[PDB]
Amino acid sequence: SSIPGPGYCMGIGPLISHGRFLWMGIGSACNYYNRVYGEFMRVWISGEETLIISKSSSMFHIMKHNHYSSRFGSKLGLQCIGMHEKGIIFNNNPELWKTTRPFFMKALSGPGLVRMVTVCAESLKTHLDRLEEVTNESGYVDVLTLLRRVMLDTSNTLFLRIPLDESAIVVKIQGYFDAWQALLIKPDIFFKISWLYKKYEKSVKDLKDAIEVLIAEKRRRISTEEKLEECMDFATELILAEKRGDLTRENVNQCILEMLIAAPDTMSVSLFFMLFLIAKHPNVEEAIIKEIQTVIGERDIKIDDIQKLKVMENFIYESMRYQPVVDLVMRKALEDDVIDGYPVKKGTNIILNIGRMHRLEFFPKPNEFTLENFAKNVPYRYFQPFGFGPRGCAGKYIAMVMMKAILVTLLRRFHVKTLQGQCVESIQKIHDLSLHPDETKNMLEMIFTPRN
Ligand code: HEM
Ligand SMILES: C[C@]12CCC(=O)C=C1CC[C@@H]1[C@@H]2CC[C@]2(C)C(=O)CC[C@@H]12
Repeated sequence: SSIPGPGYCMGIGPLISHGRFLWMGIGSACNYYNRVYGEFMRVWISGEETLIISKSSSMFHIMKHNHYSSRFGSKLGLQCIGMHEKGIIFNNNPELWKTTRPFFMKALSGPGLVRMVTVCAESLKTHLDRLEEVTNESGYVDVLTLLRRVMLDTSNTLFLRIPLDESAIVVKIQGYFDAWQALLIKPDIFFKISWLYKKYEKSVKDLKDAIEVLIAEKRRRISTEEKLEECMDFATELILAEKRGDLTRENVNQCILEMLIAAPDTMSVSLFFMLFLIAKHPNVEEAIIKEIQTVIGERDIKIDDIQKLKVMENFIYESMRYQPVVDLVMRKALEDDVIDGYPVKKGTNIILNIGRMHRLEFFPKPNEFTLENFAKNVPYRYFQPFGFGPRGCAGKYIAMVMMKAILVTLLRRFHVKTLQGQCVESIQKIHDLSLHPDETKNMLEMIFTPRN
């Protein structure tokens, strides 16, 4: 088969598509192009031919194989934010990615994943006793900020554990994400004219500088430590590899940065959407509270509990299915291949539109929010909210643990009301790199009223 998608009008086809991405935002552009042309189609971002694909088979093929274990984006943009061949998230150097990832993978599983369940709970508790920091005169909680703060505190105390300005760093993290999102697929042209990106350049510097203070402190503590054997966090593992020959300081410093931002960027917005769903679906809220009573009572949440929380698990999966945050995944072809029908040369970019695929493929009632969609054990080849394979989400296991931990410990204690008729559907969303609330609008607050 030849490849569907708009005409290559001898060099105008690329400019409209890229412009459309820049104009619409990556997510809505992908959805537009999949709705117009096929669920497997071609488009251009800068030069590079870039496939936008929603077919479950292609998704599976692509994520399954090692020769798609790269992403893509502006080299000038990635350099600007420090992800060019440095971290893991947008580190597209295969060998350098290959050696860095294992650090992330160790820290996000085994004993750290077990520690996480109580670290996550204790963090939320402490922030729920300080609700004055987040609540209005009219009782409106800034949930986004609350969640971002506990997610940061959580990440810090598990992976780095240096004291920090929670409030300031959360703002800086948002600044960094905005920049990352802004520059990821900007054309080279953009980067010449400098009163168009210094804005972003400074947001990056602010976060990078703030984190350099913390890693500096962390460096001192490691050098003057007695029991080096006993207390081995992520940041330390990295720093010790730098002290062997294995890693660059620059690379370490980005990995630490990338681990701290991860949860605040994605969990906060995911749980935000999950709370608006619980607010407007009392049928499900009871099922969850019932389950929590059966399973936990008023014992502290414990690792053994999380497997048992089956209803909440389905709620999480359906929330992510129905109203995602990470609705699309950027990959790159490292070797030539035939993919379903069509041929894909190496260097071809790929945007897997997993958000669309979860409304087209396996599910009984795809366009409404119901736990009926997860009544029958869903095969992992029809529902990848995290991705899988050699470059799937490194947080995928611990993320589910963390989301259960915070939902339990919040709902345990509080009923959650949304303002007005507001719901996930009526919230106005930006749909660019991720899918998140447009925070220049308002009515995004909630009300926490107790229980018993
Ligand atoms: C609701 C929460 C989350 C969702 C939905 C999510 C989703 C994803 C997805 C779809 C990817 C792309 C994987 C692929 O290309 O196949 C990804 C990558 C990644 N996620 Fe997450 N994630 C979440 C939370 C987290 C957390 C909490 C962490 C770390 C603490 C994390 C760390 C990462 C990293 C490091 C990668 C890059 C892996 C690589 O490129 O090698 N994620 N995530
Ligand atoms: C989950 C994630 C990482 C941790 C973080 O801090 C923020 C995000 C949101 C954007 C995700 C990204 C991982 C890679 C993703 C899936 C892509 O290939 C396109 C969008 C992007």
